[PDB]
Amino acid sequence: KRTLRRLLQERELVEPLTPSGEAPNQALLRILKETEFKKIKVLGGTVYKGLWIPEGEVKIPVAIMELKANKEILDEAYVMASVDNPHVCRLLGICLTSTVQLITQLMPFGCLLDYVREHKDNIGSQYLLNWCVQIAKGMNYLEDRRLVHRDLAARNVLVKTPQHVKITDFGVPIKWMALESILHRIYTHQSDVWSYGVTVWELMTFGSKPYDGIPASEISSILEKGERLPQPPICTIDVYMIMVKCWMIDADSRPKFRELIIEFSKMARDPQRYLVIQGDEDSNFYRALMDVVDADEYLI
Amino acid sequence: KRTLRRLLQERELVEPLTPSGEAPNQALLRILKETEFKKIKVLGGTVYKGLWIPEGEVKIPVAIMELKANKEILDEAYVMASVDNPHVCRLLGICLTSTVQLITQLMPFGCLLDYVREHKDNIGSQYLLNWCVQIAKGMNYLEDRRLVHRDLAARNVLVKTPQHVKITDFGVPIKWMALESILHRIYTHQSDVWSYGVTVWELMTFGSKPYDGIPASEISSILEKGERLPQPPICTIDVYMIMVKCWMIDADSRPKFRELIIEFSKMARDPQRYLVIQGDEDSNFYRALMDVVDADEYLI
Repeated sequence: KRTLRRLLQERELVEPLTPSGEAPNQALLRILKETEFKKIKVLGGTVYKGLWIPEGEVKIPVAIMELKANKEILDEAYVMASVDNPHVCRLLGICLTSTVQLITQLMPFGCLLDYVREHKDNIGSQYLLNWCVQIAKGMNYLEDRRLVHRDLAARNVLVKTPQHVKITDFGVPIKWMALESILHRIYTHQSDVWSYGVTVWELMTFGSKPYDGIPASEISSILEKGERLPQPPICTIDVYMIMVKCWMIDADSRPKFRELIIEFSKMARDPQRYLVIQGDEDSNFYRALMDVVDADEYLI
Repeated sequence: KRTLRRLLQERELVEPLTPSGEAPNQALLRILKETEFKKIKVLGGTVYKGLWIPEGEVKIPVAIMELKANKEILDEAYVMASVDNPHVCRLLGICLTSTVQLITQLMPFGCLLDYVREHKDNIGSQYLLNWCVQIAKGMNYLEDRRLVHRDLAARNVLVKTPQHVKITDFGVPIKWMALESILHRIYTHQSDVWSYGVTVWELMTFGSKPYDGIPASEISSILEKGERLPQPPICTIDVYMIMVKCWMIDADSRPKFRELIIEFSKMARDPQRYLVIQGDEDSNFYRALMDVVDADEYLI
């Protein structure tokens, strides 16, 4: 049967087996034909707001990134398709035209920042607190996959429905950056916590601009002298205390996303105790385009 | 609409509501830039006497506590900002420099102990008795929030104006301690009453030192054999009787702050009957620095 000599020969035919027991990545990469989607507005190669429209079957909010250095575009695609979290946006598909194109989902109700500005007077404490939980949960999932977002902000969270938000794909914003990021270009999950802190502030102020009319060049110094974004009028000191902690100069002084989840959860369990909003007791983007069906809800 | 299945799903999006009806803590935590205040003298990480000086708008007496173990500094800040009483000092703000800094108010006329020494011959019974009411009222407020001061003393009361005093922030003094505190390190509101008793004595003696030149090591025994601080010459036995009661060995024998308020109130209503002072019928600290405007009076 199998002599030692024959066994060597087949080493040329069968690679030696060394099972890692690592989990197979079964993420789906859908290829989409160009005709199936239309571009409507330009958002930024370049990025278009557009709809995806499968032949026969529904119009789906998509962002289309049209950008050789194709190892780059395909590798980004790989990680973008791989994320599976209810609060993180997933790659829809790609289009392999001469200029390869990335298709990511956009939510029917737009970016959260626009949403709080429009719905300023009609947003109760429950909605705000639960959004923070969800944002932490998405960031925490990213921590677990060892992905640093590097640009978490209210404009980068999208409204799937009023009670569901998702962090939009990562593809320099001084006023959201950690001090170490500004000074030494260091980016870590703890630098992301600082950014989460700022974004929470944006929500609580209903879309105020951070550090308004202060030059970017000055932000670094203001931070070192210990000024931080001010307490929002609706925020009990309990809530505000969490924001502040996220802006400690020492990255390890800041809380972790797993901690933040627990903290904001407890608050969402009793929202009127932690946020005081007077009278507490669709959107412009939604009316722009508009079926206008979100991708998650269309597929799987 | 909302099936039971959908309702479960959203439990992942909306935390279950369980309203406590507890009062939201709306205390303000102000962040201050380092440039805005200067340190002048060292009082004690370390503590500096200094002024706070807002850009544009006033120079405010502040103590600056410059002290990782930042969960500690921030938690103390939380409770310090939360107190709202006319006779208890409140946190001014913090500064989030790499070494986090606490800023608490200091009164324009300094500590009460220095005040009675300087103004020894010009302090009538009215002033002394009303100060005691105010000290009880502050301690009583602390009782209500379930905060044990642990170091109430004349040096720890500050003169806002001659008719207004405030207990300075809590941030071992054997000669002011209760017997149980010395023996077993037990601290309670009733241990604070003993300390109030001693501090009242300091005022009535115009700043005499308690147990003078007796070793601390001996104080415990002297107490058990039933010696206590002597009757001050200006004190009727009525006043002195209250001090003595505060030094009962059994903590529950001692009066309560709510009782003390009533008692000293009655005396302040007729001061010449309870304190005999002959001729009854600014400061050094105030002249040190020196607008020199107290914080309460600057803000809200």
